[PDB]
Amino acid sequence: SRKLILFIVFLALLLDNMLLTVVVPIIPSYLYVGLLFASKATVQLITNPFIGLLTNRIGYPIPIFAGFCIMFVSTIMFAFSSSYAFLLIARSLQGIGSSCSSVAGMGMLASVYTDDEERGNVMGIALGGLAMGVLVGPPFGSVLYEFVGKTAPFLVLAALVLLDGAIQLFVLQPSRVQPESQKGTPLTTLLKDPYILIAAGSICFANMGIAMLEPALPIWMMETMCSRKWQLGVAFLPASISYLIGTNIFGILAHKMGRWLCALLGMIIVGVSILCIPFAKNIYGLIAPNFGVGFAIGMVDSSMMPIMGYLVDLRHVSVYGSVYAIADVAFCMGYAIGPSAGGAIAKAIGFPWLMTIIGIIDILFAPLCFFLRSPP
Ligand SMILES: C[n+]1ccc(-c2ccccc2)cc1
Repeated sequence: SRKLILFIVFLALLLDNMLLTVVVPIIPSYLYVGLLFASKATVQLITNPFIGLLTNRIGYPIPIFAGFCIMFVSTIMFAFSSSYAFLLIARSLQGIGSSCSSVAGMGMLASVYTDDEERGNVMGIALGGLAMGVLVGPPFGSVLYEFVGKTAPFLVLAALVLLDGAIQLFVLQPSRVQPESQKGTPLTTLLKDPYILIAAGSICFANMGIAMLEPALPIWMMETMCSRKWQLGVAFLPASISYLIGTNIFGILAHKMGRWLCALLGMIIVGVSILCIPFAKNIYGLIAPNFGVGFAIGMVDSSMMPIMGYLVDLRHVSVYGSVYAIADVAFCMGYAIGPSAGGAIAKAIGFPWLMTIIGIIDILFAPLCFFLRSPP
């Protein structure tokens, strides 16, 4: 019964992303900044190779259990810490624990579900845990912040974090270090492969699109359309709901459609949607492009996550910690320098021109995905 491992990875991703999306609106309010926001992604980017090597020395369960212990301490510190230095330390600890959870859980899903289609299906659900977490983070945080108090959301998360830990002690039960069998291809060998580079680049550019869109779209809104406070929250809501739907459907569906074709169509759709965003004049005109952006990024992510495991299964040694380190690096590159570069370029040349540049880059990189098809 490997469904318990799937449940634990689903819950770990869900709770990690709930914490990630809950800490966002509260802290500026609690403190009343870019380095604090980017510290999690930077630390995760730095420690991804080390976790990729460590899971090959001691196994997956011990790094996964430590992810809960660091997550529990990070959650407890988040509840009581009121200093910027301690918030930064907690954020970086969350980065280390999220690196452990992401890399080791994706590796254990890939090593437990070795089927090519079941792997896509179960990473569809697991990434759907991430989508559900990003969906219900802000609402849960806001309601429990208004009703009970500032530290109430952190304590409830801490209770389920402990409960995930009890199942983790019951079945993961990592009493002792057990070494893996075979040595993975060095990271340098992995980084010379052009197709792994193309897959990572597609993930990086598609995700950097949304990473620079999400904090810069309201900046355009308050100056052009003068939207009210709730409209900003509801404007990006179709993106999140469509990301949930796209992840859950396309984890199942992209194998039949074709992962290369699904990625290419997602790249074109996100490029055209980003190109059409500057033409919109009101929220009803933004419902369709945001839905398309989220839908297409769901296609791309749910099609390129299993392809990273497929690439090493085809070309290299089948150890997944180190290649999912690269896959997570692709995300962290977009999510680390995203807001800063987006703001800088928007101030320099303009927001519509920035989005046109993103669309052109996406559209021109889309033909590169043609090489990802299987030779037969
Ligand atoms: C890794 N990853 C995190 C978040 C998203 C996301 C998707 C839609 C809306 C907001 C965030 C996508 C991928």
